[PDB]
Amino acid sequence: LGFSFEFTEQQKEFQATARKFAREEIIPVAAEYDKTGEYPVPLIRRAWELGLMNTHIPENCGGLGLGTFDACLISEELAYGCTGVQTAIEGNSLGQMPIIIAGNDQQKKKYLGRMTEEPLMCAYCVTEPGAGSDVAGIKTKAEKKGDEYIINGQKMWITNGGKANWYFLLARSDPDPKAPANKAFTGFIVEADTPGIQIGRKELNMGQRCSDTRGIVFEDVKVPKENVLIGDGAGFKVAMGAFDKERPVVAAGAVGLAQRALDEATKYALERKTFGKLLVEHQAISFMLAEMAMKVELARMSYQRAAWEVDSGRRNTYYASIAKAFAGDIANQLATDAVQILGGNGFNTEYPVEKLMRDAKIYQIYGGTSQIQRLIVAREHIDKYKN
Amino acid sequence: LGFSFEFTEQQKEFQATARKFAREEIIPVAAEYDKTGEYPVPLIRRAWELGLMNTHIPENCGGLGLGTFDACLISEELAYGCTGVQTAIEGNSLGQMPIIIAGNDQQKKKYLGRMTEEPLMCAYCVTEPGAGSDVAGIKTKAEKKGDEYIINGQKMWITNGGKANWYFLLARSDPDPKAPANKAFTGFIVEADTPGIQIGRKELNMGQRCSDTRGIVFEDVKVPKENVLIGDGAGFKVAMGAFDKERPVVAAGAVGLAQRALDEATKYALERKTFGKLLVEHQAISFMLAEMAMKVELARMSYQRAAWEVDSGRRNTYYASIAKAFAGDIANQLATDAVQILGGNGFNTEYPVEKLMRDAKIYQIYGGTSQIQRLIVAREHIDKYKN
Amino acid sequence: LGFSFEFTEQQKEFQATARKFAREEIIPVAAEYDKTGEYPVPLIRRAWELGLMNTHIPENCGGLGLGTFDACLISEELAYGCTGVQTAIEGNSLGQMPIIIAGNDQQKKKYLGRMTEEPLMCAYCVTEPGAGSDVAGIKTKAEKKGDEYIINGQKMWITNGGKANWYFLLARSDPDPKAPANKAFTGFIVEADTPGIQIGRKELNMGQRCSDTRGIVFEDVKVPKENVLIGDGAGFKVAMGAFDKERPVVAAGAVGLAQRALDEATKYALERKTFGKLLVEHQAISFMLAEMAMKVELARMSYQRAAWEVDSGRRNTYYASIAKAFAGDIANQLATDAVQILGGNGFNTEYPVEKLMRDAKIYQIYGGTSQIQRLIVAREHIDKYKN
Amino acid sequence: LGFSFEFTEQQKEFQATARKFAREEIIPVAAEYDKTGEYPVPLIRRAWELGLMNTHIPENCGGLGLGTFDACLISEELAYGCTGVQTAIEGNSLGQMPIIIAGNDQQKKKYLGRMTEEPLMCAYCVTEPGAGSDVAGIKTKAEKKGDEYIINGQKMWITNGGKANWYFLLARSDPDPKAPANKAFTGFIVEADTPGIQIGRKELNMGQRCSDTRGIVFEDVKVPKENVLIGDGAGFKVAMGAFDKERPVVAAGAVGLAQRALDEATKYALERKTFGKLLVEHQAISFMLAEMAMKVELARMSYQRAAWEVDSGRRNTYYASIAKAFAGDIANQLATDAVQILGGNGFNTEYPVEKLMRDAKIYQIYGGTSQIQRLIVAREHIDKYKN
Ligand SMILES: CCCCCCCC(=O)SCCNC(=O)CCNC(=O)[C@H](O)C(C)(C)COP(=O)(O)OP(=O)(O)OC[C@H]1O[C@@H](n2cnc3c(N)ncnc32)[C@H](O)[C@@H]1OP(=O)(O)O
Ligand SMILES: CCCCCCCC(=O)SCCNC(=O)CCNC(=O)[C@H](O)C(C)(C)COP(=O)(O)OP(=O)(O)OC[C@H]1O[C@@H](n2cnc3c(N)ncnc32)[C@H](O)[C@@H]1OP(=O)(O)O
Ligand SMILES: CCCCCCCC(=O)SCCNC(=O)CCNC(=O)[C@H](O)C(C)(C)COP(=O)(O)OP(=O)(O)OC[C@H]1O[C@@H](n2cnc3c(N)ncnc32)[C@H](O)[C@@H]1OP(=O)(O)O
Ligand SMILES: CCCCCCCC(=O)SCCNC(=O)CCNC(=O)[C@H](O)C(C)(C)COP(=O)(O)OP(=O)(O)OC[C@H]1O[C@@H](n2cnc3c(N)ncnc32)[C@H](O)[C@@H]1OP(=O)(O)O
Ligand SMILES: Cc1cc2nc3c(=O)[nH]c(=O)nc-3n(C[C@H](O)[C@H](O)[C@H](O)COP(=O)(O)OP(=O)(O)OC[C@H]3O[C@@H](n4cnc5c(N)ncnc54)[C@H](O)[C@@H]3O)c2cc1C
Ligand SMILES: Cc1cc2nc3c(=O)[nH]c(=O)nc-3n(C[C@H](O)[C@H](O)[C@H](O)COP(=O)(O)OP(=O)(O)OC[C@H]3O[C@@H](n4cnc5c(N)ncnc54)[C@H](O)[C@@H]3O)c2cc1C
Ligand SMILES: Cc1cc2nc3c(=O)[nH]c(=O)nc-3n(C[C@H](O)[C@H](O)[C@H](O)COP(=O)(O)OP(=O)(O)OC[C@H]3O[C@@H](n4cnc5c(N)ncnc54)[C@H](O)[C@@H]3O)c2cc1C
Ligand SMILES: Cc1cc2nc3c(=O)[nH]c(=O)nc-3n(C[C@H](O)[C@H](O)[C@H](O)COP(=O)(O)OP(=O)(O)OC[C@H]3O[C@@H](n4cnc5c(N)ncnc54)[C@H](O)[C@@H]3O)c2cc1C
Repeated sequence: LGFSFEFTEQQKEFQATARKFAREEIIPVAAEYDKTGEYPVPLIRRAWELGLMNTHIPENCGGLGLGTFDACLISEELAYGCTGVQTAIEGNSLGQMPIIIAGNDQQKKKYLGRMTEEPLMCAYCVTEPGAGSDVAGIKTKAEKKGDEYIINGQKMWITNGGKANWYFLLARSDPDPKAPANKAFTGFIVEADTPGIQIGRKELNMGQRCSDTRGIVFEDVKVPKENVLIGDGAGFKVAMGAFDKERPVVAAGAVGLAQRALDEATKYALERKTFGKLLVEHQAISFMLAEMAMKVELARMSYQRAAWEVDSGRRNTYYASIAKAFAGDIANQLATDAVQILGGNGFNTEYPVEKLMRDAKIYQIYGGTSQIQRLIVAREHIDKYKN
Repeated sequence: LGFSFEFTEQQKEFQATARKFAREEIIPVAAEYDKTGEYPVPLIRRAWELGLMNTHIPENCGGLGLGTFDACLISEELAYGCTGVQTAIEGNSLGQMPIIIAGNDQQKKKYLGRMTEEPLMCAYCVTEPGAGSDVAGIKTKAEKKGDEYIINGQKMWITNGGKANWYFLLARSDPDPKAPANKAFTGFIVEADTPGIQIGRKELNMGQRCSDTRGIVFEDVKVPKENVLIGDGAGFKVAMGAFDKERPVVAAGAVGLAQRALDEATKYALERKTFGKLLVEHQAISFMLAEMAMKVELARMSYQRAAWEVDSGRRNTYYASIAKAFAGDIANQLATDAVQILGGNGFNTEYPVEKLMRDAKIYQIYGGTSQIQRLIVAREHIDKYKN
Repeated sequence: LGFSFEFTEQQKEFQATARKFAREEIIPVAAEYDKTGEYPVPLIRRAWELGLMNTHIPENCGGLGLGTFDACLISEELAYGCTGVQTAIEGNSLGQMPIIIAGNDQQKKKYLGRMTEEPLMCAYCVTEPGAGSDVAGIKTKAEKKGDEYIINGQKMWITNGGKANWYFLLARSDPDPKAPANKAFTGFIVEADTPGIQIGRKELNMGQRCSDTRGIVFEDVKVPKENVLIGDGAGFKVAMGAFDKERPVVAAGAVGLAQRALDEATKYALERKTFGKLLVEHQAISFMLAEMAMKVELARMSYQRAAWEVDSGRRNTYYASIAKAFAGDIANQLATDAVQILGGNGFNTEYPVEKLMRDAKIYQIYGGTSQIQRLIVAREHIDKYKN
Repeated sequence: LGFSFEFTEQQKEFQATARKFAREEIIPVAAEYDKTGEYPVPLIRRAWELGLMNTHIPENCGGLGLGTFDACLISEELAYGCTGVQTAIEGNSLGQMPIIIAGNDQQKKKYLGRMTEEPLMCAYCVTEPGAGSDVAGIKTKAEKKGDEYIINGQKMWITNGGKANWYFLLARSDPDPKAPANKAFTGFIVEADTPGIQIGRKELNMGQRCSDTRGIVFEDVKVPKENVLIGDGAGFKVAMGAFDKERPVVAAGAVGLAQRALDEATKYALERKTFGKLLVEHQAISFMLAEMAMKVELARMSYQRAAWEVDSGRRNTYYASIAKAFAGDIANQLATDAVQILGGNGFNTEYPVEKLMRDAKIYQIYGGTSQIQRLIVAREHIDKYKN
């Protein structure tokens, strides 16, 4: 009772670990990995050791059993170093989410347990080239055959896609088009090393070059019915819950990038003199940093509220979509203003800012696009007044 | 311990009392009071007996001894009903702030305890015809003369100016112009019943038309030495403090005016159907309302932080400024969007929304413009990076 | 044959005329008319003799035969003085347009001509209680008694509809709701004197109070057969044609208000001083003015474009709505920005700005709200790629 | 004359040619040049022979002798295909603009003519490591050696510094710090290979990758007094005049990128289906497209006017800075939204929109950043007031 914006000593220490790891271990090689686009294997092994990686995996699976407010708290620190790296680590949590909320005891121990005693990666396969935002459209067929299922399809833009040990899979189990979204799909947990899973090439994208984003083909994949999460048909709902829980940490990724641009821009404004006055002395510039500070702040508090809402055990769809919407948006506003203050240098590859601009954009695309976030928020807002 | 976004039981009770009051007692009559420009004496008196008024006066002074966080939540409600009345009531606490934060026990029993016994009002006198944002530019002087300070000068735009029992007055006490702000000004406690004071006529502003705004000339007003707050020079430092601890409460009322606009708009949106579809079914409007909720949802969190901060004995300046800047601005975007989705009806005096737009305006002018707020945030921010 | 951003010697003349009247005879009284709300009859009587008022009526019908471009530059200057009066004098051109563009020679001389004889008013009756934007949602009836129509209905937000000799009416003729817009509506030139025409009371609005606005219940108003403009059920286009034709003027009307806002605020900026600096010194303010300039410039060039399109015979719809949208939008931004720069004064009635803020609000709703503008621009734009 | 937006047959001609060349030779390779960064010699040469490259060289000297308008008309076309190409093709005009204004006929014959007979290039050197926007801040020392001038210092970000036949240069001739900008600098022409010029490495930037951007060093270069443009003292005013004529052209190209982003997103919105309907059916995607068209049509007019003003003999400064600022601004807004409509796809390199976003950022930095562009508008604006 009574509002409180105070972290608990443990949370404070996690923050200390992540922050140091980002500043002294990530930022130097962030640009190296940006250019080469090479997978951050060294970094993820470290992140794993420092215990900043499968932070949700329950304690009884050898995990830290940390909450969501904690994940966001960390992700914002890792993001300040490099979103391309943070996304990679975050992939595991997004993929582990379905098994964490909805898996049974035997499933939790078999798949979350491995991730704890071995730095393995996993991916969350839902998006199809045919449709990403409208989840209820996916065509990946899952034909029930005996005591197993035959998956059939193709996925697109999957994080850690070609580096996962196993995947979360959402497929259409009910062959009837008329079937309602709430009982038409099924969520499975399919091991990567399965005959029939053709993994596609790495896509070259504009902003998180070191992440493993790939398309993936499932032609006649067999999946044991034991590897069916809740039941046949409760896939959609399981997927929904996963997003609801994970969107705050994604917002936290935005504020991370936002912070970095706020820091970069300021340090420079404080060093560069232009019409004899320092850059920071020109009201225009000072006002920019003011608003850049105003935005990153509000974004910090939005994800916090969202995570706290979930951990308090309240459906957070409303506050999560608000958080993602705003943070991903402003993360893109701050990034550009940074390269703007840095002038001609900001457009150049040697300065950090340019990369921050390229990275920013996906925060308005993956994890639900900004338009979908609005759509959800209006869906939640009106339902309060409706009747 | 950790983060919390939960009000206490006492806060919930207060919030309720406040809400039911604005909802049922203010909202109705506010329409008439706005048109007649008549002071809302009745609504004020009921507020005073309900205890929604001098919620800062110390418990050992007949007061409640509530914090800035408490005043805030109450104010968002009163405002929701009507900002003209809220501002009329909030002015009281602003005037009493310098005494609360810097008056000795005797000045407190006297001027504070007095407001416990009868629904008296008071005002904060600082702004002048040619000096508002630039505090250290006031010219109203107060030269010592034995055991009195004889004060000459006029003040402008003083809220509750013509309906107050006593005043907080900030005047220059150092002749030498070069004398620094942190020792040149002195805050005196003037009784309205004092001879020398010339009270101007009620100014007609477009906004919170039932609130009492007017100018006050001070010809040869003597002030018994004992009414100085800390002493000569303490003025700037004491006014500055009040401003800080009090800004979050005004931003509260901006979010209040915002929440109202949002409500009215969503209710009307679920009413008017245009191309066979209700307004809530047209995506332009849908995204509009979602965005609308967002700006409110965030502004509320900004003042809450600013309030929590100061209550915890922390320097709130930075946040008090961020809150006020963001709250005031968004209220203006929500006012006009509310008028916008009510279309033609919104422009008509029979509909509440047009009033909301006229009112929202002062929120970027008084209590520190959006402009000076940007300046403060910038100053507060850059200092973090100066070495 | 090559671009030309220059007026004809002929046009420059009108500009200077309407400029004088606005900034000489209109401006001073506009202030009082707003506080009192009474119809600016004198000013209309003055504009009429001075020319500038029924500048569309064909030469052969008594009028100057001028055209929308001229109409724009003339009204832009007028609106500078008071949109209230502008909307009053424009109510005529709106009402005349459909009688012009689609009226048989007989009705042309019959109706438009008397306007040449005396300063008479006319209204444009489209909107009604349940619908405005949804034009095809008109429920106003009109039955044919062979050689005489019988109109039953009720219009609502009619400008100049309380001082009109006659009104253009658009009524649903085919009870069958499957009736395609293009064919389901008929346009009548009805006279106020006709029985059954029961005029509503004046509406109090937030802004152009000076202008007369009201509803009209058409009890059993019968209208002689020869009053149909084109032909029973071709009325839907005439209104749209009048629109397109006339939207540049309301835009220009907006631009006039935007200019008044910019003229007013800049003057203040070069007089007011805050930290021992004229307001203009502060880079934040100068950048603000530079943007208010940019907006007026583009809206000016945007309406000058639409006005030209239709004057070159080319259909303007696309460029017109682009203009109405943009101009309207920036009008408000400029009004609220001008207020801001005047500080307390801005929010005060002894000052011009406040009025301008309350006036600019209608420019986003009436004569095609900002939304439907974006709606038709997307329509026109898309079809250029559509097949 | 009289307002006209209709083209000349010849410009309609240039337009068609630039349209064919651009969309039929540039766009199908532009990407490959973005991946390799190879200076597009095949493109430059073909542009040289199509007669859409050194358009401003007068007839007598060999060139087409075209004005600023036709320049923009051709530049805005090429930009649609690729800004990187366009920029190199444009660097030439920038490098020779001063001479055209400012050069005695002897200089013209020898320096613009040497161009008109072979596909040669030329650079415009002004930006330095420590000065870019503050042009009066350049510290390169040009000393008067009795019969010639010696050059000492270094320039930076010189568009096409490694590929220029000759360079225009702006150096500080008056050592006396007190020396006002109006008489401090002088402009020279320098054959690329005068001894002492150490051209640096090609800079790697985020967006006009193929455009040959570098920094040069002028350790001890001899330059004959007959290569001085006007004469000792006149430099700043010459560099300015060049900028003033070129800025509309920089504005035009930004619009080109915008139109390329608009056409690209409009085509995908008409082929991507999401909730059982193509993106165009969603009001959010439809309204986005309208707002993108609006910024384009306007941005187009802003330069079309600014180019006219200058071609009409009257200073275009105020209009150039407006066109440039608004153009560079909306060019960036469209690029991003262009990405947004494509969703995940847009963020991938197999698509155009992504490269468009990387190219747009520079349009708010080179040729006069967005904020200095504002400064100028405010300068000229308040000027026509305070007199
Ligand atoms: C963190 C790691 C680093 C980052 C890794 C990369 C992350 C990624 O990109 S993954 C992103 C993948 N794709 C997306 O996120 C796109 C987002 N898509 C959506 O949000 C949905 O498609 C959305 C909201 C449009 C819904 O589709 P739609 O079919 O219209 O919804 P609806 O009919 O309401 O849903 C179906 C049923 O589930 C329920 N449901 C929907 N949303 C929710 C919710 N939030 N909570 C609970 N139940 C829900 C519905 O209420 C309904 O149940 P019923 O009607 O029986 O009560
Ligand atoms: C709706 C609620 C009911 C009431 C409705 C009506 C409310 C109102 O409208 S009354 C408000 C009228 N006026 C304002 O709000 C004033 C806005 N102006 C300001 O905040 C200030 O003038 C400001 C900070 C922007 C500019 O300060 P400036 O004039 O440069 O003085 P500055 O140089 O900061 O003075 C510095 C000194 O004061 C003190 N000081 C300065 N800022 C602060 C601060 N934020 N916190 C504490 N002390 C401070 C220190 O001693 C400091 O340093 P030093 O000792 O070195 O002098
Ligand atoms: C300052 C003082 C002066 C101002 C005073 C105030 C004056 C006003 O307020 S003016 C009235 C304001 N109201 C409006 O502007 C209402 C706007 N709404 C509309 O225009 C319509 O509802 C609209 C066009 C958006 C959508 O119309 P909808 O009902 O969907 O019909 P739509 O499909 O567009 O058109 C149907 C047919 O009519 C034709 N039509 C409609 N609009 C047009 C047009 N602009 N040009 C040509 N033909 C048109 C269509 O081509 C189609 O023709 P066909 O049948 O041959 O194919
Ligand atoms: C086309 C190919 C693609 C693009 C390739 C890349 C192109 C580039 O980036 S080139 C580099 C671009 N750099 C710029 O745009 C920066 C421009 N800004 C400036 O130079 C300054 O900041 C400026 C002019 C705005 C203001 O300050 P400052 O530098 O002190 O000069 P200022 O005081 O305004 O004026 C000095 C003198 O010049 C005169 N002057 C100013 N503007 C002009 C003008 N537009 N025309 C002529 N004379 C002028 C002034 O009147 C004054 O003269 P006087 O002796 O009568 O006082
Ligand atoms: C690098 C990268 C990594 C990703 N990683 C993952 C991952 O780990 N797992 C995963 O499952 N997915 C992942 N994705 C895919 C991502 O989830 C989708 O991009 C996103 O949900 C959008 O779907 P889409 O790409 O199909 O866009 P589209 O669905 O084509 O949408 C296109 C545009 O239309 C708008 N829009 C769509 N529907 C509507 C509507 N009805 N109303 C209004 N506007 C609408 C969208 O907002 C957008 O502006 C990733 C994508 C990228 C690029
Ligand atoms: C691809 C490319 C090509 C170029 N080609 C050329 C070329 O051919 N020739 C040439 O001469 N130059 C060229 N330049 C350089 C260009 O002119 C500069 O980078 C640009 O003017 C920004 O200058 P800067 O980097 O020195 O900005 P800085 O002066 O370092 O500081 C700039 C930042 O602070 C802002 N700022 C500065 N002063 C103020 C103020 N008083 N008020 C408000 N905001 C202010 C700027 O707007 C921006 O936000 C090019 C640059 C690039 C990247
Ligand atoms: C209805 C109402 C009620 C009020 N109630 C009270 C009350 O109870 N007590 C009291 O003492 N006062 C009160 N005031 C006055 C109010 O506090 C001031 O109006 C406010 O502080 C702004 O000051 P100003 O009007 O002098 O604007 P100015 O200081 O004149 O400034 C004018 C413009 O310049 C901008 N500006 C100034 N300096 C800068 C800069 N450095 N950079 C950028 N922009 C700048 C300002 O924001 C504004 O836009 C009230 C005013 C009103 C209208
Ligand atoms: C002073 C005044 C004078 C006027 N004079 C005239 C006159 O002479 N003649 C005349 O015919 N009318 C006149 N009007 C009315 C004016 O034309 C209407 O207000 C306008 O058409 C908007 O219609 P509405 O108010 O009925 O809004 P509605 O049709 O109720 O629309 C309400 C809200 O929803 C939005 N909306 C509606 N449909 C959609 C959609 N499909 N997609 C997205 N958003 C949508 C609208 O933008 C608005 O925000 C006047 C109004 C005023 C206040």
